[PDB]
Amino acid sequence: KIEQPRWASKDSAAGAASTPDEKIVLEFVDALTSNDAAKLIEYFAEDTMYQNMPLPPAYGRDAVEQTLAGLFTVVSVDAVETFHIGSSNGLVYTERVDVLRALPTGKSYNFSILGVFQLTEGKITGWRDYFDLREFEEAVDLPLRG
Ligand code: NA
Repeated sequence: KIEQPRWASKDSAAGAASTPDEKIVLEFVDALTSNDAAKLIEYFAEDTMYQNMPLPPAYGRDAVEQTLAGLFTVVSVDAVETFHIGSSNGLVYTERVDVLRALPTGKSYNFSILGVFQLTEGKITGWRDYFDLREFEEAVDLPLRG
């Protein structure tokens, strides 16, 4: 169970989302715990992009779907706590924690993430997450390509 950090602001809290794009993005990252690439790909536009910085990016719906599906066969996303959400110039930001459990070891990892999203007509045109990948290699049972 994760605690509220000292620097958490109430003015930008998750429960205070107040634009459509923010409400879509908060819904999306909460759906992460479904662990289901079929459900999740429906949120994306055909011309789109997804990257865990600075690993090789995925461009286009097929590549995004394939990479999501590959993640969910080696790792479970158990929790996603969003501390901040906000938006500006057509972009949306989430300051959050994701909890990943390695399916072959059962070990659990807390990742502190700051993510940026771009939407066109309610659909995801880009999604980049920033975090420390030091434990990411051990946590995902897949060769890092970068
Ligand atoms: Na707000």
